[PDB]
Amino acid sequence: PMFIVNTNVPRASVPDGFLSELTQQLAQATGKPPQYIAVHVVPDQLMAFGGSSEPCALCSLHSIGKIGGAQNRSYSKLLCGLLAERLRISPDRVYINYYDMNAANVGWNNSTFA
Amino acid sequence: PMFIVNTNVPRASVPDGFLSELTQQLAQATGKPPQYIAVHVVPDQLMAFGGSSEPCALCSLHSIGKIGGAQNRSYSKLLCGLLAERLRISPDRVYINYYDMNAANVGWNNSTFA
Amino acid sequence: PMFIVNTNVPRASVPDGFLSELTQQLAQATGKPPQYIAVHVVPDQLMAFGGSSEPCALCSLHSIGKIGGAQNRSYSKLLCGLLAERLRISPDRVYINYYDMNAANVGWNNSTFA
Ligand SMILES: *C(=S)NCCc1ccccc1
Ligand SMILES: *C(=S)NCCc1ccccc1
Ligand SMILES: *C(=S)NCCc1ccccc1
Ligand SMILES: [Cl-]
Ligand SMILES: [Cl-]
Ligand SMILES: [Cl-]
Ligand SMILES: [Cl-]
Ligand SMILES: [Cl-]
Ligand SMILES: [Cl-]
Ligand SMILES: [Cl-]
Ligand SMILES: [Cl-]
Ligand SMILES: [Cl-]
Ligand code: NA
Ligand code: NA
Ligand code: NA
Repeated sequence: PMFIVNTNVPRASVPDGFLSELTQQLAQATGKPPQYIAVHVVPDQLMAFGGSSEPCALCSLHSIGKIGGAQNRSYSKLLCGLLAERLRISPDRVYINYYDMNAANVGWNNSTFA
Repeated sequence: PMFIVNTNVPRASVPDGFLSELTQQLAQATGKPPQYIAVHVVPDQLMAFGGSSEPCALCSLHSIGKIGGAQNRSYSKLLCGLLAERLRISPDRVYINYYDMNAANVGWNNSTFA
Repeated sequence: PMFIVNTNVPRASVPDGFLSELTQQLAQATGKPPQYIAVHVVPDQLMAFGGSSEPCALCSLHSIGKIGGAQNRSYSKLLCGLLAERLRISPDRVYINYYDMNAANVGWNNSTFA
């Protein structure tokens, strides 16, 4: 999978090893090889949640399979947990959009996964 | 819903109260509680529309329901109107991708909306 | 269509005219007037691919139609080729999410394409 997090939290508050932790945790959560996992963190964003600019985050998780009711609940617990612990963002100020991608709609290495 | 606007307009040109206005207007437009609305503005982007670097914007609106033919036309009029008035972006240089998300695919507060 | 590229490569490494090149190349690849094509490049991002922060990119291509198995493979060869040549990013460190949008879900000029 690939995970993206956009947040108003400042870059200086993103701890060393954050991308690495996300990569490993997502590998364990989806059972996928970490070598194909991509993570992207975007701090210092101009955003609001409920009209308030206290710390918040807007994220997305794309995956070819491994997306579903129970799985997404598990991913949300894991990811909100990491955002609260590492970036001090309250879980109720985090949204995560989940996308189950068809292999044919994911390009990589001059081709697709189809 | 959550609304994201990516634009080449510089940060200094984003007026005070913009995020607040988007939050209130989207709440009114969708009938959703403002406490749930998330807004994200990304200025100073390197982008082109029709090959031209004049002011433009690429946006997205995700919502669990309240997405449809007539509704999307109304949101586009509302949002393009705000971008034109506040950021001075011509409506024909704005694209807005609409997504009707399944509740199970939207994470929040350690779980999902399902 | 609209093409977005998020990458960790330096802004200084993005060639002048890259946005125009992407615009013209995509116009040819889709047989669409360049006037409709939007391109967005985001450099200097904090990201990792396979746990490594060597050059990589996360992209998306949204189009109303013209999305499919064979077409996406073609777009991937074209886009990875440009990223490798212009941004020096290895094709195997690039992901491109393809989206076939319904006209009703694409806002533009105060309305939608429906
Ligand atoms: C996790 S193994 N990501 C690798 C495949 C993928 C899935 C969705 C989007 C991009 C790449
Ligand atoms: C508007 S009420 N947003 C709150 C629920 C939501 C819907 C789609 C994506 C993220 C969050
Ligand atoms: C290519 S012709 N872009 C113009 C229509 C479009 C399609 C998808 C998303 C935004 C705009
Ligand atoms: Cl599941
Ligand atoms: Cl469950
Ligand atoms: Cl898909
Ligand atoms: Cl409708
Ligand atoms: Cl209508
Ligand atoms: Cl969905
Ligand atoms: Cl329920
Ligand atoms: Cl095809
Ligand atoms: Cl769609
Ligand atoms: Na899907
Ligand atoms: Na949908
Ligand atoms: Na689609």
